[PDB]
Amino acid sequence: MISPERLRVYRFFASLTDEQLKDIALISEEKSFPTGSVIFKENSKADNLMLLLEGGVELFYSSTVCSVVPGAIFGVSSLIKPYHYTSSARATKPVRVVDINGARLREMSENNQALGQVLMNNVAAAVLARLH
Amino acid sequence: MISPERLRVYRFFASLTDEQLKDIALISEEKSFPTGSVIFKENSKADNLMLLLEGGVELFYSSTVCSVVPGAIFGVSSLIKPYHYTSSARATKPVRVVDINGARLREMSENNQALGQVLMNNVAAAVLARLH
Repeated sequence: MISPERLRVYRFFASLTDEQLKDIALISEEKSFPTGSVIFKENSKADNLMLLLEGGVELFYSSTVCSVVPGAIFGVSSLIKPYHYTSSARATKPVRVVDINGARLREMSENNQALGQVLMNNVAAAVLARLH
Repeated sequence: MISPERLRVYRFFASLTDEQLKDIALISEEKSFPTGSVIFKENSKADNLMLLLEGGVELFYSSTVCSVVPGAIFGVSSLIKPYHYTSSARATKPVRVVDINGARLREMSENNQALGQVLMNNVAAAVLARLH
């Protein structure tokens, strides 16, 4: 699915080495969700990190927490202990995402200090940017 | 200043080992700021990570971005590349903080993979919690 020079245009991925992008692409898949679908649920194991390519996502409690627009990541608890979603996510328009295997990212972060450092930095930057 | 069993009651520090807390205490100092003081400025090198002990802080552009209450951290770009404050901070009431040397945290993060991992996780969790 994921043809990873395309990933570089997005902030979260723009700083990664070529090998790192190929590696992340291998564990990623393009996915679509229809308007109103619940993409993931609060309290579930965070096994998917997503990059929004098209459409709109609301992070909410089943009160809205946050609205996501294309180019931004969500499912960030896939890389933040204790790795359970702190909110649910739903599509507010037809949605396409890059769906990244969070269990794999966690392994790779543990075994590859360099990738672990950049991923955590970038997650932190992404969540910081939600209030800007 | 910082008598570091006291640090454990706060979320950011509660998970650290005893050695890690002693180490962070060594590079920390209790500081006070009066109402209306600008604690740090947008675009400055992020050389101070702060834990709010008492009072109130507004993160703003010179529009408000975020309000901080006791028990929460701010100055998070001290650990997020490229390490420049993304907003200014001002006291909205009389403020006391734990002021942590960000340059030292960065060194320690680089030289001690274990501390680096926990600090980045905890920074990410802290910024995530701002929308909850």
